[PDB]
Amino acid sequence: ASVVPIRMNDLNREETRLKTFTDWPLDWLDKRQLAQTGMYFTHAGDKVKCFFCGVEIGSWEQEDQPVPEHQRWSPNCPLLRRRTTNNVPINAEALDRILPPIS
Ligand SMILES: [Zn+2]
Repeated sequence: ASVVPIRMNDLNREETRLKTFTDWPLDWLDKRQLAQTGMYFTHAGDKVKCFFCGVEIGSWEQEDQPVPEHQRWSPNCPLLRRRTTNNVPINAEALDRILPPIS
């Protein structure tokens, strides 16, 4: 993935993030786990935007993955970085699993 340089929506909620994803073009890139890893769909092309670090990201290659992309381009992301956020995750255990360790 390349990066795009620099109701009411509670886009801190994963459910709602997930809402944004109903006109989402890329059927092989799993919007669910995109929307769980911080991102909401801007609607423009294939470009998503992270609520927590403001990273933007489009041009998804057919073997890319959501977290590693998210990490590559903005690795100091509060959410990825397992800082305190206001994220409200559908399934807290699901989030934990799919976030970079720190073993
Ligand atoms: Zn982020």
